[PDB]
Amino acid sequence: DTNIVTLTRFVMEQGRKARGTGEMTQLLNSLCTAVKAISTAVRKAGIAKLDVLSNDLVINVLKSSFATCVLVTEEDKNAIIVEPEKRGKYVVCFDPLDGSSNIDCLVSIGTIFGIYRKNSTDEPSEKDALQPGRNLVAAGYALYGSATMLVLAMVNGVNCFMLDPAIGEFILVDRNVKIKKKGSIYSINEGYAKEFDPAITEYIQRKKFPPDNSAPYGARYVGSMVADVHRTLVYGGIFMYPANKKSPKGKLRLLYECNPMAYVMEKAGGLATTGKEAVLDIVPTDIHQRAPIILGSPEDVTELLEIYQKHA
Amino acid sequence: AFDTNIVTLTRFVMEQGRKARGTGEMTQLLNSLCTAVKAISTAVRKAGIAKLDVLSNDLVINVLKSSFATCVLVTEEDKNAIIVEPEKRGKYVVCFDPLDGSSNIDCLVSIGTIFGIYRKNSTDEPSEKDALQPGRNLVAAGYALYGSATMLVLAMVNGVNCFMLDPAIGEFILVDRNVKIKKKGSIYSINEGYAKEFDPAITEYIQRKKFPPDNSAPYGARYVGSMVADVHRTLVYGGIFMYPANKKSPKGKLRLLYECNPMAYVMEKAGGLATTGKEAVLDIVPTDIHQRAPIILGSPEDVTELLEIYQKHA
Amino acid sequence: AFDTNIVTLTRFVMEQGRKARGTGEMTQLLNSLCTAVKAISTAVRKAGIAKLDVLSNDLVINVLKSSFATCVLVTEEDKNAIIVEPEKRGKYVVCFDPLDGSSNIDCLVSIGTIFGIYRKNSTDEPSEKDALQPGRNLVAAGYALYGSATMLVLAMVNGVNCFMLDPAIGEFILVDRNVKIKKKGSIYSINEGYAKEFDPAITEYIQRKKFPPDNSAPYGARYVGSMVADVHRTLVYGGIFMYPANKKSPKGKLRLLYECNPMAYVMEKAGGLATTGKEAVLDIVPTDIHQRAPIILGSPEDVTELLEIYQKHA
Amino acid sequence: DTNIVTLTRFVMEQGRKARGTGEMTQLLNSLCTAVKAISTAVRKAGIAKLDVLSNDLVINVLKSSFATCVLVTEEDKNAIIVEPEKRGKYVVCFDPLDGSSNIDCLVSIGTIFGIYRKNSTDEPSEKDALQPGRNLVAAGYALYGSATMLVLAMVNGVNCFMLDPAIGEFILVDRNVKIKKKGSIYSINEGYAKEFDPAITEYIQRKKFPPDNSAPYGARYVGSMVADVHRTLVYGGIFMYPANKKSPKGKLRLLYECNPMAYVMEKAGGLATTGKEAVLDIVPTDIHQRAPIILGSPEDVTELLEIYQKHA
Ligand SMILES: O=P(O)(O)OC[C@@H]1O[C@H](COP(=O)(O)O)[C@@H](O)[C@@H]1O
Ligand SMILES: O=P(O)(O)OC[C@@H]1O[C@H](COP(=O)(O)O)[C@@H](O)[C@@H]1O
Ligand SMILES: O=P(O)(O)OC[C@@H]1O[C@H](COP(=O)(O)O)[C@@H](O)[C@@H]1O
Ligand SMILES: O=P(O)(O)OC[C@@H]1O[C@H](COP(=O)(O)O)[C@@H](O)[C@@H]1O
Ligand SMILES: [Mn+2]
Ligand SMILES: [Mn+2]
Ligand SMILES: [Mn+2]
Ligand SMILES: [Mn+2]
Ligand SMILES: [Mn+2]
Ligand SMILES: [Mn+2]
Ligand SMILES: [Mn+2]
Ligand SMILES: [Mn+2]
Repeated sequence: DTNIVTLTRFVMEQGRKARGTGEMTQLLNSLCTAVKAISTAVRKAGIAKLDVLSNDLVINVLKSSFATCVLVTEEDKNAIIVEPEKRGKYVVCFDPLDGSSNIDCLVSIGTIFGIYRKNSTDEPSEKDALQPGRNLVAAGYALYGSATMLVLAMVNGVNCFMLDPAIGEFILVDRNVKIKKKGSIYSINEGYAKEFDPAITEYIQRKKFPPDNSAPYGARYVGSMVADVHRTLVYGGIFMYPANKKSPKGKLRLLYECNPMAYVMEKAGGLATTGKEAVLDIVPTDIHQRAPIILGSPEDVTELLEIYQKHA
Repeated sequence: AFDTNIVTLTRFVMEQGRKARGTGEMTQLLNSLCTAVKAISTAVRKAGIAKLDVLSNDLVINVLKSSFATCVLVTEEDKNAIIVEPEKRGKYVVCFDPLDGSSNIDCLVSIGTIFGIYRKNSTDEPSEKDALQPGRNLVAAGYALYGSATMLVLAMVNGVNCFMLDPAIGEFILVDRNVKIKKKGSIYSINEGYAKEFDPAITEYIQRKKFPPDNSAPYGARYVGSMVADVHRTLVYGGIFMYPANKKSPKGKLRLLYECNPMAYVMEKAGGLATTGKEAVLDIVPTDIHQRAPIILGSPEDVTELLEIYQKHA
Repeated sequence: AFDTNIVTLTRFVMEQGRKARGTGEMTQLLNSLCTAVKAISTAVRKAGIAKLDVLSNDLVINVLKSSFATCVLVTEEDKNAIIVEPEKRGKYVVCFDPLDGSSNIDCLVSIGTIFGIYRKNSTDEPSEKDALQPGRNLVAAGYALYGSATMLVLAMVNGVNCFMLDPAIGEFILVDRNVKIKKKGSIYSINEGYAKEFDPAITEYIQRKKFPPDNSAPYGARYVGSMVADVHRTLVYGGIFMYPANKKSPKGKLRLLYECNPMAYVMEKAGGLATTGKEAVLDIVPTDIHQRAPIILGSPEDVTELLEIYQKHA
Repeated sequence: DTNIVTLTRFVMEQGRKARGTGEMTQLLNSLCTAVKAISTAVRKAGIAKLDVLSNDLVINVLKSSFATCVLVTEEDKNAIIVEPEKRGKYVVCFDPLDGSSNIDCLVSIGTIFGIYRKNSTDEPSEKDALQPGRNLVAAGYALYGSATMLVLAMVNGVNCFMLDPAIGEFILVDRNVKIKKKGSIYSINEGYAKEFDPAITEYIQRKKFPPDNSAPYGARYVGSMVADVHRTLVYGGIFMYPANKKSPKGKLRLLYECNPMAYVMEKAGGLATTGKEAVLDIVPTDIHQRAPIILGSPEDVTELLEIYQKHA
């Protein structure tokens, strides 16, 4: 296409409006390079762990960005503090590559990231990453399925870019995404049926055997958080990974899995609650803490939230 | 890196269908399916930047004809099974669903091109009867999955071999020989939105997987909601996949001819059963090319743990 | 865009070598040359980010063997013509230069894989004698060029067809049917560094192109210095390409077997002459697989404007 | 590769040292996108003028860069003045796609560009592009052959990046390039033999029939200025497109063909003269004016330059 709106033409053009320095653009342009390379690695990761190439790749692209200063990765015990020569104003938490076990079965997998601004004056530290999700300035994920997709939610909107492999560019395809109010799909690992709390297990029922002699909801669960969330965003519906007895605090880690999706979700007009509070309003105490997550089309998540304090 | 001895699926079917002296007709039919499968992957990868199943149907048909190895073709997307013109004829009957999941592209879920192949068992002029053979008479079946990679799985009489597209040289390269499914699994895949309409045999089974009586751990639910995807996760990780019938789709949803059957063949050559619930899917005599069938496939000790339950109900 | 009726060279040679009833053996040999040609293009494109001709030699040989359509193979890079093992034999003799220009990669000049093919004309056990046939007995010759595109040119008995690699679906797609060279040209291509050692026939000709006596405009000099490149610019734009002999390379530089001959065949099927200077390159009886020959190819009215001059000197 | 040095990681990292604004990086990152897309267009421009897609593409990427303000293209009668909303400090002259007729014969073709800094205070104008080549701050070319190559010469050096099609990134492969002093190749269209001036036609002789009973030079002429120049830079030698009677002012246009190559050449230690003066020292009077060009390994160009005033 001639006037190809790249992700970069787009992030640089909205960045100009903050009367800024250019680091968001640098950040994202460098992140994009980790994403292409991981997409390429996964499109032939069967012709002859991966997590780590993907990981070392993302730290690398992001140090060199000259836009980072704290980096919180799924894979490292401690946060990574960017060397001074190369420090900048942003904080990025990220899961580099999600559902890596699911690549043997050819499950659509992805990289999820959340960017914060270091607002305080002292030496960069974990504390700076201990901000509530509400506070994020940018988030999204890159999906690796039939096509490689980058959904990017910033203050102005949630947008979708698809990588065009012919030119090695991410191109803008869906603009200012909004989720459907109510929709026909619930998504949850029904294998934990004996584990679930009553609120959920009533709701499941209400969708299979709908009291108003209606059409039941369909069941979906790819088992790769990014595929299910991206489905919930484009087609509407709900996704749940509620706490259960195998995992009372939730499974999906907060800083790099829940809070990005949550942000992307609310920015399109969905909700994401733990059933007891907004995901984005949680103040993290540990950079590796988990959360319950119910996200999706408002009326449904709501239908659930009422069932929560219809059972309170 | 850069490898002088690549196994393209052309070379590998040529070492099945040539030591067997069969003229390697098969090979040019399979080669041709690869050109089609490859173009559907490209188009899909750039999907959202450029119906797709009509055009993939037209594609598959055109390449198929030109293999000079077909006489009848059945599509999901076509009424009358296409009797190949004479000039280009050959002995095989190919059955196919060119773009399985056409809906699911929008949500970026893996989808695929399934295919079944027969050999015409008659001395005559082709007709869709030449196609109405059961699975036990399939010479080869397979499918190509458009996932985070484009993997072709091809099962002939020896067993199943996966092949994966190396997008750089554009050849399906061999990555797994003589595949055998896990014997028992830990995943049941089924659309529980239909909970209500399930026949009791199925329903007792879902509760036996969720709430094991013999105090093990509950099976993990999965369900991409794309047949290609759920079969393949079943083939490699084991697991049971069930699309039984309900009343809404009273004799099930999946067409026998080019869905339940090519899968069920791939399945059984890998040590996996495949049944309707009463009889095996590979022995039903097929009467309408678009005749539907229930199908339960996957690891033998689960298909069986469910057939007992089905037997225990009639 | 996205086209349901693609002409892959597999489909096109199958409509030359099948209406002719010849078993389409040829086709699996050509198919196999495409896997090799494709991997050499990828490796070359990423060249400077990862000998290449040894590995392309090993590649071509391996794919070749596995077509089950060869019995003798000659390489530029090998001494003894490779007599294919029995299990995998077939009737063709293939002659090749797997990576012509191995030197020139460094300077990013287009280079290519040339090939000549024969049919074994004997009732025996293969030997490099089965290879020592002249060009008039070539069943098909071609070359693939690794340029700004990867174009395969294939000339069989009907004429020449160019094919170009569509890197997305990874298939050589047909782009020019039954090619015919320009009759007269305006380009002479030759390494004038060798000015001094040129035989007088050649020298009078270079002055006739630079300084036309019959007051036209001077021919444009060209010369990539890669045989594949200069032949192809000659094939399409016309022009005369000359690597005559000098004393330094006293019976010329280009090996007959798999350089002068496959080119000269491609050339003549496109209405272009090809000679050593005395005799046509396609009728020399080949005695050593590495036997060299001068070659002048290109548009007929120029080859001729030079053969007159050669005749006028002896 | 994990720590993949992209062209952008490289231009941003040396740009930081000018204590700058970030426009060189923006400029080049946007130019790179026109180059990938033209490379892709040419690698299948036979499966079914081009100049113009290539052209409109480059203007577009470069307006949107927010780094341009005057653009001088081979293809436009007048310079292009970047709209204010989008103007920046740089001036780019470029031939978008060179030797377009040569794509039918599969000749290695390319895009050549030269970047200037607008130093004056008034409305951007042609005059700003009327600077001597000496003055350039950045130049190079992108080659489209077996591989797509981007040679980029800035104040610190001439460097070579090759596009890795697997990731859509230009990666750095040759560092701080230097040409060989003397070498074995002359390159010139010998078809103009009756046209050439004595200086040249003596030199040609001296190389074919070398007076010191030496090895003669080899002849090369791909007929696509970028392939011949890139050969002359990597392997050493000389390239000439001298003035002749069909073209007394030279053929190769100055602002966008001669002066970039010339700059790249001198930065690697070669020379480029018109036989009567340095190419880079010419002060252009018209943005479309041509030059004689002799560039290459010093001793040879010199051997020629002496023959020039051995004949003066
Ligand atoms: O290893 P990751 O990156 O944490 O990815 C696995 C995640 O963990 C979940 C697995 O939970 P289940 O037990 O419900 O399968 C998946 O849905 C998510 O993708
Ligand atoms: O429309 P297709 O190409 O037949 O593919 C969709 C199929 O139809 C099923 C959908 O059934 P549900 O009603 O359970 O979603 C999928 O599982 C299968 O892939
Ligand atoms: O080394 P190769 O693979 O034989 O290729 C080089 C060939 O050798 C010739 C070089 O001859 P010059 O001495 O005239 O350069 C080229 O024109 C041909 O392509
Ligand atoms: O059309 P462009 O971009 O100007 O490219 C053609 C150029 O013009 C020269 C042609 O000159 P000759 O007359 O010597 O072929 C080529 O060498 C150069 O690439
Ligand atoms: Mn992960
Ligand atoms: Mn994770
Ligand atoms: Mn379908
Ligand atoms: Mn179907
Ligand atoms: Mn060679
Ligand atoms: Mn050679
Ligand atoms: Mn041009
Ligand atoms: Mn030009």
